[PDB]
Amino acid sequence: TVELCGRWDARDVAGGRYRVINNVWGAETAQCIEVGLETGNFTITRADHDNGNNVAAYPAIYFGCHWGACTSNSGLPRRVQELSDVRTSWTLTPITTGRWNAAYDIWFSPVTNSGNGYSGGAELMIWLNWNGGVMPGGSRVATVELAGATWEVWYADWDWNYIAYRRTTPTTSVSELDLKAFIDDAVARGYIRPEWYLHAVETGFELWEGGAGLRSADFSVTVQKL
Repeated sequence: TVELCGRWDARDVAGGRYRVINNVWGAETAQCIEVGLETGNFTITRADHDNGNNVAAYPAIYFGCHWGACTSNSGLPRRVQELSDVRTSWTLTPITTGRWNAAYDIWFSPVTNSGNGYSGGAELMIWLNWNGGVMPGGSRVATVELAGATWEVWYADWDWNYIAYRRTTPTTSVSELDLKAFIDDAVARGYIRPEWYLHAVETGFELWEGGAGLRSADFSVTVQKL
């Protein structure tokens, strides 16, 4: 394993299929993650965050293209209308202190270049676990049954459309979760357009305060085109 403490530190893992990023994008407080290079599994070993109501960091593992940095042979970006199946697995280890969530962050945009971000596109989050009273951005607009569970749907109209599906009860693992079910729901609500591109599928922990001890493991993403 290797411990990464740099603000924008990263490592390609699993033969280049995925990439792990320390990603302390919202603060200057220290954070380190210890990463297994073959699997991408990681534990947050240090997290000095105490950021109030703003997210301090999002250590994560991803498949696809994150702000122009793409993993090896992901097949992304690809238009939503050209996707037939999108599945993912993940196992998280929660802690009982701090303010954080365990959530997928999935990015879409109308164009193929993601170097300047996803303005005019959408951010689709799937919250599986959390602690400390944190809540998604925007407002709760519905509660829906999807992919075997029930989820609150939160929406915010920002620079990009923010959509967060928050499980009604927390969980610590998913196996071959049908991400297309969530994409289809967001398309039906008008939050994502079929002509937009899916750029990246990421999962990790948004941290507001603390976070040391959280562990990410068993990550996998597969995408099948029509």
